[PDB]
Amino acid sequence: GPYLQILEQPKQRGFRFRYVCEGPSHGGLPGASSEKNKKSYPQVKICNYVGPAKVIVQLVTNGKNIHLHAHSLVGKHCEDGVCTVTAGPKDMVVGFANLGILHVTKKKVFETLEARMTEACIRGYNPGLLVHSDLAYLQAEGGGDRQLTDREKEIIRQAAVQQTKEMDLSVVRLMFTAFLPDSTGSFTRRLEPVVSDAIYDSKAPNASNLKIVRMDRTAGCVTGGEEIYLLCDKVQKDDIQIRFYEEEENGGVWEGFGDFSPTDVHRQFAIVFKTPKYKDVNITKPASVFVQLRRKSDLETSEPKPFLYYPE
Amino acid sequence: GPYLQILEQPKQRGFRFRYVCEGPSHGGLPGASSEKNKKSYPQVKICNYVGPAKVIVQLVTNGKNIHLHAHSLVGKHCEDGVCTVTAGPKDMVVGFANLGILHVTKKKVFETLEARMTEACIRGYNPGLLVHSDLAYLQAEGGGDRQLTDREKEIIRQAAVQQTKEMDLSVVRLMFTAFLPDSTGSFTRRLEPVVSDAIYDSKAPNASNLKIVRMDRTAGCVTGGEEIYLLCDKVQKDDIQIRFYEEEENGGVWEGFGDFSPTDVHRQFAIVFKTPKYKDVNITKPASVFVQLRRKSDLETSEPKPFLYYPE
DNA sequence: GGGAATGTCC
DNA sequence: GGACATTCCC
DNA sequence: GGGAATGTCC
DNA sequence: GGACATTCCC
Repeated sequence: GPYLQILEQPKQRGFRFRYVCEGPSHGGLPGASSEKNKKSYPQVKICNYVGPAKVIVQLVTNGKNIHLHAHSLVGKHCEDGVCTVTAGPKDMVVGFANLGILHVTKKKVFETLEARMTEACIRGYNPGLLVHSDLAYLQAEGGGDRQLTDREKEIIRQAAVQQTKEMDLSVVRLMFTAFLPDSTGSFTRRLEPVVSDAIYDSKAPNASNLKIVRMDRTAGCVTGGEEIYLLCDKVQKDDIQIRFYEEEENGGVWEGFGDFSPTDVHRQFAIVFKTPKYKDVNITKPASVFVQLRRKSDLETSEPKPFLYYPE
Repeated sequence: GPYLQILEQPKQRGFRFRYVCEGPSHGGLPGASSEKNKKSYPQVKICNYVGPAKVIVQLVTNGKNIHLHAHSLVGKHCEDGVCTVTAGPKDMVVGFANLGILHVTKKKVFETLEARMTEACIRGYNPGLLVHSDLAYLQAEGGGDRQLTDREKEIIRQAAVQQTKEMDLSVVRLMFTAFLPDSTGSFTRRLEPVVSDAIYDSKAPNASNLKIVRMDRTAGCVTGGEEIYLLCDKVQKDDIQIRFYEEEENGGVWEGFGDFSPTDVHRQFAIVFKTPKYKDVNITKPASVFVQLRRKSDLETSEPKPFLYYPE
């Protein structure tokens, strides 16, 4: 039958979440294949159906139990953290440019989360699959402002207080639910939602852009063991490592690692390390390698900086 | 006439203000003579009176006025940010062990300040000195029964807005107010309040003690102009200099300055600078000097480090 | 984006 | 007490 | 918020 | 030695 697919995933990394105090106008969420010269944005497509329809986007959590997220989508076609776009009559590909992710503060998570649940229990933005599987009246179609019961209050409150402690504010996922026209019911044919790849906040320490601001020494002996002070952007003492490497024309690249313990990482912004030994202790002319920061957890690197090895 | 006297003042520096999240048991405010083994506490005494008396302690601002402070007092006999002790009926000296200072969130200064300034006008806590000079309705002592008008509550609001904007969350002062029994039996006779010395939050960036953690080069030539990388603790870029001092004959401390712009302060934790030229460039023996961090604002220093000036 | 003040956690 | 994550500000 | 380190009673 | 404050110090 008819279904909804993700044509272009959102870019997992390199985008920064913004707080309410940071305002908007900090750029739109880019697509997985976006570039500076040719910009690209997340895109879905309605399959096995043509004609008018609507697609709603909303942030969900990242764990196994897909739950609502306290952050919000902001920008064009965005209200109350939910982005709604009408799918064209001819073109079924729905793009989402100028999208923004509003980073809600830790304090405001619970009240924001409990609000989203009470909104989805009335609007019908997938009530059971997100709030809790205990709410019975997953029936939606609208029903107007609907109604509230003093049992649903307890259910919503407990779901919110539970999902608050289970929520990571550094990673969100887009969820696209498509709605097709009904028997003059405007739009209420709920297609199964499609969760996108996890989006990681650029401001998070384990996802920020690695960079080597400067280095104490740019040349050292092949025997290694040379103490160097490296000034860098924010790193995590237990997660960072310093890699020298050279790309051999043979095919296999050589890599060594500067030696340091988490104690040598000074206040997340500098590293004192001893250099490794070059693979050729008995070299004739100086060899030219590069050095870079690398995160153990996800192997992200930094712009390499040159380095020279000398004979004895 | 009976008065109140501060026997031992609170130690002005070294004590760190704590937030609610940091919990209790992070130490009480030590007296000025307390030490690592002999631990004293802030203590006062009601002179020219003997009998049951009630002493209260509040936090007040350090500015050109004595306004109520948004921070709170916590610990034994502390409730609602106010400390209350009962001295007597024979001993009129009373100390305050386990008396910590709770740092209020910036986002809760106004509502806290306004709530306390309104309580000061209802019972006449010198509202012309603690709240606003316009509210000079000193209904002190036997007050407690006054409903504020719609104009006085607006003076309280504007004072709360203004004092919030000018409140220094890094310095507080203890105010001790003594109460003696009246003709009935309960404590009503309010003696002169006494303001203590100013307590300075050690955690403030404008008062955190400087420290040189590491240096890449422990020596340098006398000609100066050598690039040295220095790892330090949290310092402010526009308010830091590196001083090489030599204590020679009859004092005469030779001072050289490390050359660096504020942009060379790497993220408040590192300085890349150039050594100055030594006093006598023509020496022939390594001349031991010391190097330290100096805060151009108040000229406080760190623990110095040795640094040898070798000739050529 | 880059940087720091502010609040949190150990 | 030391170190860091979080939030704010430019 | 962990470790250590006392000082209780048991 | 165990439980249980109580404190001190990162």
